[PDB]
Amino acid sequence: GFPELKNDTFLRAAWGEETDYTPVWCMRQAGRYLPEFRETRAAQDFFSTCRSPEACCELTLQPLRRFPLDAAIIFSDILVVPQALGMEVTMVPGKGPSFPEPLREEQDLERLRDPEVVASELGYVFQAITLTRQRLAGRVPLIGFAGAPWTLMTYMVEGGGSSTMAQAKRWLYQRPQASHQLLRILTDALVPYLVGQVVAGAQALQLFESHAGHLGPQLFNKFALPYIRDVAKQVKARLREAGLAPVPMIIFAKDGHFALEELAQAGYEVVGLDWTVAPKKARECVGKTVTLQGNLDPCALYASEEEIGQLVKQMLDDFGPHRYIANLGHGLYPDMDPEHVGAFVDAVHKHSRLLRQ
Amino acid sequence: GFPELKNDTFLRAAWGEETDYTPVWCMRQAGRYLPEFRETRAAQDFFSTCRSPEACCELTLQPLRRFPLDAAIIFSDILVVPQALGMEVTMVPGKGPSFPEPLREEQDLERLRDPEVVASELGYVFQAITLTRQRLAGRVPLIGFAGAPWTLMTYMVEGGGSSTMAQAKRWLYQRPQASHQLLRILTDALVPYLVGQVVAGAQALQLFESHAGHLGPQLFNKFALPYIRDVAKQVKARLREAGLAPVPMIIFAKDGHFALEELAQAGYEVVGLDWTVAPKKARECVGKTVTLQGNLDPCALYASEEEIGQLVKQMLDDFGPHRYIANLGHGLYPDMDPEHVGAFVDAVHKHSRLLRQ
Repeated sequence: GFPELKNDTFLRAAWGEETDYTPVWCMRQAGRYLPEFRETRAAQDFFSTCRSPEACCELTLQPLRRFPLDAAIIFSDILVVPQALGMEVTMVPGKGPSFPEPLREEQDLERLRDPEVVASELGYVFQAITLTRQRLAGRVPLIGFAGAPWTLMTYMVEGGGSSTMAQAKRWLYQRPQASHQLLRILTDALVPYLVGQVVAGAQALQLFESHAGHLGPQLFNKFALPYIRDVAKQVKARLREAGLAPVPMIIFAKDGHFALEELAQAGYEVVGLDWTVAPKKARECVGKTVTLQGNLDPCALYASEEEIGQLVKQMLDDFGPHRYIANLGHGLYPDMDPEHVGAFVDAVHKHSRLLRQ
Repeated sequence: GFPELKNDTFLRAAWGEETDYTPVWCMRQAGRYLPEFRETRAAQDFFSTCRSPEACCELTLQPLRRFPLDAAIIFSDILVVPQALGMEVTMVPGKGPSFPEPLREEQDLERLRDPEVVASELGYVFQAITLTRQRLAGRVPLIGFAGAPWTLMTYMVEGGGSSTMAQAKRWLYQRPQASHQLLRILTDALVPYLVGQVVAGAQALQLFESHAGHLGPQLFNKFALPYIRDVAKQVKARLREAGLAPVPMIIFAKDGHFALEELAQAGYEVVGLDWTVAPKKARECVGKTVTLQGNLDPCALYASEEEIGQLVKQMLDDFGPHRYIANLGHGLYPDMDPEHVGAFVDAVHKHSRLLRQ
């Protein structure tokens, strides 16, 4: 019941197919760097914005009116999941996200909802997705998303961001069983949520393991990787059983250089990269099968439009014209210039075509 | 004029020689995890502690009374250099280091001292070094240290820590010339400071590029690597001209997985590693010449003493018995248990001997 997709370059690249140019989108393309985003967000408090389908739809569409991006990503927040699990969150503008009552001991898991009921608590996200898919009218694909189990665990235990994740890693080392219990609750809530996002209209899904870097290989393979593999396996299985077509799935492990090899075998069509991994080395690590996404340093956007063009040209030369979706190595920062974001988008389109003809 | 060194295992490993066991030390071994450190530090404000030779000497010796560490590192702070350069710093316990008036525009470089006069401003550090070298009475080598140019630049421009280094990276992209000017001022101040540390008694030097990870390969090679190479070249040159023996130099680029290959050719005897780089991959990157230092996840110390022993055994199996100095992948955290630090030290000694016999 949705408009037929007109530009599917993003999906074709995600599946590994040859395309006429490299598709490009930007993490946080709906963000504070756009004045219109700030104005729309000023209408209510953060989570009240996430709960209004029209407001999410509007924020999602704003970057598309400025730039010819090849995908839209639904406006929402990864913290909606721990909130639907029963945790109270606050988004204080100066600080960032906060859980005044973080999980600290094993007994604290008792206050969480059964993960099976989370998707019903997240109906507002499904509404925003259906609405935006209708309003996009098939212009480009709509990407749905959620935080990965370990990363969500970090927010729940730390109560917000952290430079070391010492409290959450302390849980991995001192409370391994409780840790697995929590990661499994998170996985069991994420699967039906992600499946519901596709049922509502999402055409691709991205799992954000933004806090992967704090773990080295060993802890990552024990506590992050199994759940990352499970999410993809179970989402595809449920979509099949429901009669729907699976969608391409992207795993983004920020600062996860050490896990690229396992990630390329984790059941995701696309492996997203941060800007610290040289494209050619990433290609060696992942192989010739998966599609890579990324990975320009977001701060490169502070350089002139002309320099941005050169940096993009070099990035595309390293990735090559196959199995690649362009994006930054992390989300856009609040003080970046919309014109520089436009320069980024245009350079990818221009240089990827030159690189094929 | 100093006591002859009794245990030189650390220096022999640093130079790449075979030793009977693997020497081990810990970044922040003089730190808040020790109750005696907190008590000694409570006597005065942070920088007043750094300025008292006896207080620095005492803090340096405290961990050695608890554990048979193979090296001592002088108690000081990397921020003493920008302070001697003319910047006002404050060490507020709740927050951390702070420069209320950070460098933000190019003209702000005019308030800094000529780097040639910095070493005279840092005479108190030379005094603490001479004093501790005397009091150690040759028990183990004394390591001197400083922050690397890029990392010091980050504190000067950001005014403290940051999860993105967006202001400092904005300087790299928008003010490249001013950036090089500042990095060169920092290099020109670090060289005579590090040379003075050895003249005062330091037997090894470690340069802490703690904020390397925010840069990817390209920016790192343009702005961090040249100055890192220059520091080692010029320090060795000045020591030679002065009639002194150069000392082994360690370059520690935290989150610098992408630069290991260049770092191994940067003129340092030892390349320190964070815990995210698997030891075997680090060995492939650096080659068979340089000594590696590291790299246990500091949070591993939250595990039981018995688990710490196994994790250490595995770490040593990966590094192998040659060209290796054991250490954590970053400094000890304030809430770690001194007994677990002892367990770490003992496991390295025990397992490295088993691995040779």
